[PDB]
Amino acid sequence: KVFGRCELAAAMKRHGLDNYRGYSLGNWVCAAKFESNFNTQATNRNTDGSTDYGILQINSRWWCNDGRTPGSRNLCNIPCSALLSSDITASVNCAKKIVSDGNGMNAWVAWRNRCKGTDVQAWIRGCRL
Ligand SMILES: [Cl-]
Ligand SMILES: [Cl-]
Ligand SMILES: [Cl-]
Ligand SMILES: [Cl-]
Ligand code: NA
Ligand code: NA
Ligand code: NA
Ligand code: NA
Ligand code: NA
Ligand code: NA
Ligand code: NA
Ligand code: NA
Repeated sequence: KVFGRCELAAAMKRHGLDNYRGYSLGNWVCAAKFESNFNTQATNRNTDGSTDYGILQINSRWWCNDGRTPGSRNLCNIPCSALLSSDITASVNCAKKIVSDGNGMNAWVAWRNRCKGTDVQAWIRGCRL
């Protein structure tokens, strides 16, 4: 599923991401924008052999099982395929664990490089939430 901007913001809010660990909703929408362009089916292979899945491009190195990432963990206790669903529940729940891991949203390199310190509220501007 490719979400609309305001559509995703609403779903993320419904699932408790809005201000989770102090990160406003706009931060989450911005991260999703640059990670996946709002496409739940987005996948990308990493140089180390791990793969990133879903709207927030969650990495199989630590967070999910895909059966093809040697030496990895599955800390969210989910198949990485679950992160590609039209229903964002598994992505959100796993993202809450990742953002709690100590580096906050810096876990998402793209958030650090493209969202951090910017006017992230623009991402939820106009949305009925
Ligand atoms: Cl957009
Ligand atoms: Cl915001
Ligand atoms: Cl594996
Ligand atoms: Cl933080
Ligand atoms: Na689509
Ligand atoms: Na914070
Ligand atoms: Na993609
Ligand atoms: Na894909
Ligand atoms: Na992989
Ligand atoms: Na994801
Ligand atoms: Na997803
Ligand atoms: Na695994």
